[PDB]
Amino acid sequence: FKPPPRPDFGTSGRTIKLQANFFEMDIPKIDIYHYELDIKPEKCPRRVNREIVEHMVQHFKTQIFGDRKPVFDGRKNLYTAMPLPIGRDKVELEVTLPIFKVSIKWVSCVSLQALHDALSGRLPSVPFETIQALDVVMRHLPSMRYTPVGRSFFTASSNPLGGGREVWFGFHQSVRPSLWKMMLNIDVSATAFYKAQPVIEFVCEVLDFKSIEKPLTDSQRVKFTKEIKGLKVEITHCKRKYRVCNVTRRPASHQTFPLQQESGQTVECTVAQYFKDRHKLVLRYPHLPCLQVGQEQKHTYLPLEVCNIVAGQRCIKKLTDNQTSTMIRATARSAPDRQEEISKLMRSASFNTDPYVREFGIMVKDEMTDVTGRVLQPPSILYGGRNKAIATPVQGVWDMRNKQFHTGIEIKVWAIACFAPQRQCTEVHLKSFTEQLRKISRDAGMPIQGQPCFCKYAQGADSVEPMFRHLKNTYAGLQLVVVILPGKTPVYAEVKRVGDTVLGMATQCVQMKNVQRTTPQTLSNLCLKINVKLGGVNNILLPQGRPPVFQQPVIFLGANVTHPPKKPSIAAVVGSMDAHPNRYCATVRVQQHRQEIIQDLAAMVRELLIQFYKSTRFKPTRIIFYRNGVSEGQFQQVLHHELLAIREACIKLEKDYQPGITFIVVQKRHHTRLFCTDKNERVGKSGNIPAGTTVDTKITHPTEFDFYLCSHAGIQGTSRPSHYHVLWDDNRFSSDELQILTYQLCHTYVRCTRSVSIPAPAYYAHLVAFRARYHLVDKRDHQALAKAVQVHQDTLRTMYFA
RNA sequence: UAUAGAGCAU
Repeated sequence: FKPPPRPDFGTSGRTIKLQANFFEMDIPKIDIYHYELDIKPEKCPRRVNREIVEHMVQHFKTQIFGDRKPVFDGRKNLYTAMPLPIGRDKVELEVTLPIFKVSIKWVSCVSLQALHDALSGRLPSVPFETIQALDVVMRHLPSMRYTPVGRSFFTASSNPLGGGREVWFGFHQSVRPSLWKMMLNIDVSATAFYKAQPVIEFVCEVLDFKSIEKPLTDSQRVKFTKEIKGLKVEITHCKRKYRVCNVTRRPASHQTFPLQQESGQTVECTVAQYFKDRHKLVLRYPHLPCLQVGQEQKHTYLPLEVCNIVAGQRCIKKLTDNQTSTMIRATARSAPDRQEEISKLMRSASFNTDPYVREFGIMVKDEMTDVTGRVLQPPSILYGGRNKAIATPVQGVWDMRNKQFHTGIEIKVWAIACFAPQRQCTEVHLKSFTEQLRKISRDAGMPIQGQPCFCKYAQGADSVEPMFRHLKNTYAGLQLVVVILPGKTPVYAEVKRVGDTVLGMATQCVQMKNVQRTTPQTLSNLCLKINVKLGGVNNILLPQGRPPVFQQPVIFLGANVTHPPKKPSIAAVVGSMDAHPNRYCATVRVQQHRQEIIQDLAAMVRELLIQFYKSTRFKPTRIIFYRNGVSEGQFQQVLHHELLAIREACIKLEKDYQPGITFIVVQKRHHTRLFCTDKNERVGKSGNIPAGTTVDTKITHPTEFDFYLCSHAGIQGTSRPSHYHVLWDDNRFSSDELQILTYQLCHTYVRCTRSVSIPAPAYYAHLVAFRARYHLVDKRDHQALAKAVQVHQDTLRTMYFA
């Protein structure tokens, strides 16, 4: 269960000069002394812990600390570059700030030399405790100077998004090990916050009011409840922060709570009356509801006009479609621009003048690390038809002009369901849309032979299922049902649910805007999905020139767990069903809320292996498992439970079936940025690195098998190079063969003629989980939730998720 | 239609 070492360094590809947002750290050889803080009371905010620790350092600078500048991680860990005048014995002391008891005890020394030795690769594993200590040193001053959020820092600059939310600009910071060097990783980040403002103004923005002008309808009140629930408020009629648990149904003039009088008897008092008697405040908006704060037992109700949303709360609830576009537009930066913003950050951070960094004798190089990348050459894409045409990706893109599908599918009986009113979508429109899909159809090797046999408009999600039940029975061999949607509507969720999991009909929805104004590229892309949904093969990797792994039966898997913002989490595993590889079967499960480990993985892998054996007649000798987005924190847990589950599936099939397992974690959510050193290598308006750029040196793991591969062309903003970490490899891949293999798999994604940012199986796993969300639509029996996700027997064999 | 892109613990 220990990750394998790096087997070698790749040599394939054209060398390219690069810079990464990794800055070398010169670490002294000293020992760090580690002290544990016990602060009473506990579970104060990390900030107050810092202020408590802050004042303590000056008082006992005379007695305890002196001229040393200790660093504090909040919570309970304090570090010094110099041992404190404290015997191993504990010291209990008192800190008062506008009363806290604090006990200091030595815990350990951190040997920076041991880190030096582990970076040489000599030690088997880098000491995690030394890396933690360095991280606390580097972010001590930023933590005091800004509002920390995860490993990022933010501050006050308006960048509105509407609905009460703002986008804040900050930066990410983390210390990371590489070969022979510790690195500081710095990046610009931007996240959504709630604007600090009176709650009265919050309801306006959440409910679109011009101004506060009576009562809330059930509609308005339940919407405002979702927006504010969980957010923290501060009191103004007295500075006192509460958490909003709920928004009362009754208005402040009629909401009551039990109040104990001078005598022992308790009475019901309205919130409005109480604020008249106890605070001499006549509520200005008595018709608006209250906020229920604190424990349910106390009946703590706060009128809206007395609370502010507390400044600094990071928005985690999902953003509306418009807010998302405004944040994306406002945060996208071209690769060259991002490099400059990082350079500015390093200048203003001025780490080499941070007194805490200098206290510990640390220096940070101000230039980005130079790394040589290798641009891998892309695969050739083999198409079908009489030409047998071979596309060659250029800058991560190709097209399908003068080429047709490898295995095109005759569409002899299909038809159109229009859910947009015919004033919007007219009969002339449908045929004006159908006539051009025909041309792009037959051109592309998938010929829609004739007209749409049935063409009936309608509205209503209840209309969805009956219409479909009508069509499957009456039209023999009805292959495809095209559906037309008028903007966002729950009909979409019902169309997939019915077709995917009920009747088992190939479904293809098209926005109403795209039928009226037709693009050949949009039509062509529309055929990519249609053909696959009907069982076709759009194209295959050029058989020759595939990596040697294809000499023996191999199955490729992609695993993914998507979580809700308690709603259940969704696990998805897809598996290749041929040697191309192009066709994938899907398995999906619902599991506990927010659990990263795929609980039912063993049964899912077993199902996929059986399907592979039925489709090919071969038992895979090798299992290549692409696992999406598990942080390093959970490598050991995820690997332990999921690597054993994979083996369990093979042994459960056949006592002595033991194919080689390669376990690879795939990570887009990191802060590694790569920039071309030479301007001639920039691709596009965004100026990113070329598709195929691979880095496995200089900024990678000191001993383990990991590499960055930017398989895609950067279109908007700065590219995210995908990171791949081999946690297990029975098959002893060379660095070259695994990188090339991973790159070629990024060219087998059927939705577009472009190399995508992750391999098709990992991308399909994301789609299969994503589609299961719409399957779960309602209008919570866990046996019934597993039922709403299980797909029809007709569809499951085919890639319905495309 | 789709890739990419900011983020996604009283």
